Amino acid sequence: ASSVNELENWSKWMQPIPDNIPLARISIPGTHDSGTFKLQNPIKQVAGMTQEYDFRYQMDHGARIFDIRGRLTDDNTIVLHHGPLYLYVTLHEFINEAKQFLKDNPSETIIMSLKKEYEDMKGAEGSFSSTFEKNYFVDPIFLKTEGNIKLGDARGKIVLLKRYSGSNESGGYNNFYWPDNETFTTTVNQNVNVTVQDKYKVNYDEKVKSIKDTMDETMNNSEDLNHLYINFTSLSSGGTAANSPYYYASYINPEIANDIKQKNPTRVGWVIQDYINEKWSPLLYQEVIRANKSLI
Amino acid sequence: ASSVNELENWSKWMQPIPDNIPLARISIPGTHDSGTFKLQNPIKQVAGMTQEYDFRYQMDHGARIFDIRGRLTDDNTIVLHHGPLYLYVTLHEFINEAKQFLKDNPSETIIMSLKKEYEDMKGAEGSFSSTFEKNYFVDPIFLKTEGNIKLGDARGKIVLLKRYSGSNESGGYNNFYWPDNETFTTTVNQNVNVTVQDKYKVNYDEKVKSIKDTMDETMNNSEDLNHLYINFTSLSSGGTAANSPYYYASYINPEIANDIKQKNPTRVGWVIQDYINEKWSPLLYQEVIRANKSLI
Repeated sequence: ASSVNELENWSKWMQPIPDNIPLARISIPGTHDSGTFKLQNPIKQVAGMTQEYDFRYQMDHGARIFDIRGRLTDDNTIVLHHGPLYLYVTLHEFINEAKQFLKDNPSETIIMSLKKEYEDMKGAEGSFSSTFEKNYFVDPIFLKTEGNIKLGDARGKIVLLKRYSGSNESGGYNNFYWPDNETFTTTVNQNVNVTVQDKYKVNYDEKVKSIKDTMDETMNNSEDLNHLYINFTSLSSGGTAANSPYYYASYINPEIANDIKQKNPTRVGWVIQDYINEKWSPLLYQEVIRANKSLI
Repeated sequence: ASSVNELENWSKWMQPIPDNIPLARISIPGTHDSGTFKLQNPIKQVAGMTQEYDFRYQMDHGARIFDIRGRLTDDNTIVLHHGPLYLYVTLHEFINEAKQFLKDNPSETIIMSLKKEYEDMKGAEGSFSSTFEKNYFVDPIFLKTEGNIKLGDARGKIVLLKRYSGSNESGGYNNFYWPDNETFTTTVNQNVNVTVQDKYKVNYDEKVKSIKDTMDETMNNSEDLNHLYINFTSLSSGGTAANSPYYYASYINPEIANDIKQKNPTRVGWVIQDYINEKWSPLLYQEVIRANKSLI
């Protein structure tokens, strides 16, 4: 477990990385609106979908960060949504997929971002936060320690990245200030600061520039292990009249993947993208994983 | 006009083809809903568009067939539409672009399919057909002869492919039976039979199969100079909610282009596609043009 060649095994690429390395330092691929794969097929006539394949496909391709959007039902469960629409995927469904993947590849960790996507259904016993933490988070698969989480402690576990308020249970990355459609910097834990580029609805040119600017900042601070960088390459300029996410991703994915490959960086951050598949070249998630050669 | 190498010049690829060859026999690339390029950029937030670039770009990339959809205005002019949507492009605009292209590349011909896209605006002097023929068609740039039109008579002219009824002037291809969302066969003139694959809203798998079936048939009737084959690779399956033409084209264009390249046929027909650009490999229109190597 000490060969850069091991990074080529997309199901176990975190294996060769030293356990003392903070997850924040690792360049990690992620999927934006991860659970939208069941309604993505154009025949479904549903807009806003961002993935063609399921969670296991995403994980087997190298993704370790998942952007989960949930809604509390009146049955005390959390289901996945995209705005007001139910995605026909549940939170338990995602967790089970992550569990199996971790069982098959115990060298890896799964980072789960959880955000309240839609108002709770009327008649729900508790709140979104209380229901999640009490019925889901309590599961031992979820790492309950915090700080600048190290890969060593995360292996075989799901590390929560809170994007919901009202948390009362310790574990993962605390919820932090997340302004809308901006590139911002704030604090996360006592020993972790973060910079996020999440301009999800700006024009194409400003988006590519923003992705590159944030990657530049990431590289210029490559060995600052206490600074977290999250870079969303996903874009949806417009409302719904135009299901533009795929169009933009078809250009952005290859462009950014190529930019990374050409710069041969030592760190690119946590790159969250739309449409993980094998259609474009180079493959963004693969180039992101390869940027970890410096850590081997 | 002696080397197949000349087919590589997208702006003058018809130059090396013998003048006696009927246009129907030539394998010709075309663009579906050609004039939707001004509203295609996602920033315009308009669904259903099919081309990213203007007419000259399309022509400079090898397209010689243009799918023009017009509507008669109260000012007695014909403007381009997509259903009830104004495309901000006029018929005169297209004609002038074709005129300049033909002036710069006199070896080529431009085939203009013209369809009445939306009911006339109340208050118009005459009808769509009468207005078109009186204010546009009378121009000498439009070839006025018929029959199984030969490339020789078409060079330097615009050849009309009527998709509207009521025509009262000679020239180009006569309007013919065009059923909705089907693969059909009929007659244009007493000198030309026609087979058209235009299943614009069928599942993806049936679409690809239909394209290939019609293409195989074309190959099997490669020497039938009296049979015209029009094959639309464009697909928009799904309500307006899911602006999927680009999604489908991103898969279909490369898939069909590869199919042609591997089969190296002697004829593939008039292949009308969505999104002519330089993004995919192989390039469909390019392979369609190269299928004329045996005619040289």
